[PDB]
Amino acid sequence: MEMEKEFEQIDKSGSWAAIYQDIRHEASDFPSRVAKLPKNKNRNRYRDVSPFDHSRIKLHQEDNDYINASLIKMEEAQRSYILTQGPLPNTVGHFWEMVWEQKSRGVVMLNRVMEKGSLKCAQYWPQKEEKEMIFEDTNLKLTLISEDIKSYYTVRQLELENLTTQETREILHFHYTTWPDFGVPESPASFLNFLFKVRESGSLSPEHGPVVVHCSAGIGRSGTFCLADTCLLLMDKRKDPSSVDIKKVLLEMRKFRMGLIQTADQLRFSYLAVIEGAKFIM
Ligand SMILES: CCNC(=O)Oc1ccc(-c2csnn2)cc1
Repeated sequence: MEMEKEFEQIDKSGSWAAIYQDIRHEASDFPSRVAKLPKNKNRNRYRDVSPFDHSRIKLHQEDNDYINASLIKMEEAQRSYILTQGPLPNTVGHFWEMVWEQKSRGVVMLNRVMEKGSLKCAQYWPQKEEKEMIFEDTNLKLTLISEDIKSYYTVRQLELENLTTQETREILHFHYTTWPDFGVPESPASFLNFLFKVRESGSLSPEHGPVVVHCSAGIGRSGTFCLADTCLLLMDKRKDPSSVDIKKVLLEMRKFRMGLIQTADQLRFSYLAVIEGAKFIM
């Protein structure tokens, strides 16, 4: 069923809450035993948001390989994403170890460091060129190269150095700075514009490791970003763009990380984004 007609039918019937609970009921339940070990308590931001064992990213170290991060592998779309929590004071070094080890080109940040008067993630990148950051626990150096501030997003060029080998790489930081503290954006216009700058950059392409995507918990805004990107790519690839079922794509993604899309408004917004996205190429 053409999702735009499906959309108007759910709006006129006011049934977003019912559709969203049906997704919650059908979603996969896999173990997260490593996340719950007592040694990992200060590596989790939220007690109820954990990576599954089967899809978790492992750090390359014998001491403790754990990070709150998941590999979402979309077979038909030929896209992979790493979805992770906003880094904590004691996991900023782990975060950058993961970017290095997975060969990522891009980091996508969908939150502000402070929202609703509380800290949603650590200040994990340098704010000035001449004040670089050293992560002693993982042996990495991070330098700000340039910053481009726009009305709805900021792009940063960063240099990550593995101090063990003196190898360096360029990382691109895509920071969506205008998601409102409550609810979802009135239009998906700027969020859809933001996605195409990340793509534009090469950060989502198969010559690189998977993009790292985060918000505060790494399931709500982060889930909206990957769901919109995958649905748009499938509508390009297939003979019948109307065969793309957003609810079925979301349940496929929930095989790899729990809780993706946190509210009926984020669902409605995700539908809105693809519908309005499919339409702008016409
Ligand atoms: C209000 C919508 N228009 C807008 O602001 O920007 C864009 C940019 C790109 C796409 C796209 C290409 S392939 N799937 N979606 C959609 C919208």
